[PDB]
Amino acid sequence: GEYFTLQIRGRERFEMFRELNEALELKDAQAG
Amino acid sequence: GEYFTLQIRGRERFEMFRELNEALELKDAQAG
Amino acid sequence: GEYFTLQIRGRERFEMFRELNEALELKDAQAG
Amino acid sequence: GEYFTLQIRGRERFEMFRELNEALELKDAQAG
Repeated sequence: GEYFTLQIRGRERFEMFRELNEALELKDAQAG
Repeated sequence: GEYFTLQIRGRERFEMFRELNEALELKDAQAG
Repeated sequence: GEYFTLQIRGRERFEMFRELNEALELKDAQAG
Repeated sequence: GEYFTLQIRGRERFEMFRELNEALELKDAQAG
């Protein structure tokens, strides 16, 4: 639904969360 | 180090990532 | 590559990690 | 409560999940 932003400290941590978020979005995309 | 922002879709997902991020920050805080 | 097991406490936390792991695996599956 | 195990593929992914799980457990430990 709505969008939220999360501030993250550190490039490695950011990359980790970005990867996780993209994977969840790819998974969601499979049903619509 | 530097801060990054990540846009997340959905309140439940946002809450999940927020929880994870806070936990990592609490863990980091234990050595400084 | 190799497989590792992680013991998790709590059904809700387990479900969260399972979801994340499945999403990453779905993402990986897209290139092979 | 109860414990569950999750099979994970890849050492780097395993380490990432282990880190996340330990952080959540550290966070929980702060209220009991």
